[PDB]
Amino acid sequence: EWQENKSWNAHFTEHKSQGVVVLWNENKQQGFTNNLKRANQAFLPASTFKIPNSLIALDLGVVKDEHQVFKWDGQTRDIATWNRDHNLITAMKYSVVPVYQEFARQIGEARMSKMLHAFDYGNEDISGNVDSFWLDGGIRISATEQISFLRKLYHNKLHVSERSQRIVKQAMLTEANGDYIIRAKTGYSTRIEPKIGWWVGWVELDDNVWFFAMNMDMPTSDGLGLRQAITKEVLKQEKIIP
Ligand SMILES: CC(=O)NCCc1cccc(-c2cccc(C(=O)O)c2)c1
Repeated sequence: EWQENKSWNAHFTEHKSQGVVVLWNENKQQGFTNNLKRANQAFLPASTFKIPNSLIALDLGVVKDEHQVFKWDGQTRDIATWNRDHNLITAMKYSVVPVYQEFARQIGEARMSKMLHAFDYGNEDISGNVDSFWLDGGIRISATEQISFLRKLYHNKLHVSERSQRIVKQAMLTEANGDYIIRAKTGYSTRIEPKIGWWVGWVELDDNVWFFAMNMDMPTSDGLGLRQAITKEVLKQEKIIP
């Protein structure tokens, strides 16, 4: 069962923005969104792909564990935090594309393709360059499809080891306090129109979990903070977080 709540559009309108928020209540098995159509429109996953990419790299042994150091290749890039060593935790925290490009190269087209199909991940199409297809290739995923994937991850139901899923869920840790835990991943798609920002993950409460997946128009990097800000305003409105 799905319910459309156009009142959430105000949270996008307030910022001269457009986008979709999709919530899934795990206890009630009920979904909520401001825009049923855009909830089912498929976009490039951009850095939200680091979730499946991490899972595959861990399960194949490309990544030993969350402590393995991936040394900076010495090439100065424009994102300062990319010009340093990383492990899986920090590489996910700072969306370090070059680290995950090497993961994908070592995974390879064939194993990457099989795994995304095993994950039922988006359109499961890796057409393009193996080290950038999630940024400018043929792979696409919708907000509702992000949730279906994330629900499997949360329940350790993806076709990789429990350990791989636990590790990636650790790497997804974004925020935690006495009221909730957020495990999520941001995304920023600029290479193919329309330019969008992603934020997908879930909110762990004492006796329920709310999965979420949002994307929004992102003409400039100046609005990237709106991904979390808008999502949280929706969560506050639905009394999911204080
Ligand atoms: C230098 C600097 O901080 N520029 C402003 C911030 C910026 C510029 C260009 C690309 C990204 C980026 C790249 C991959 C993933 C993500 C994400 O938010 O998931 C974001 C961020």
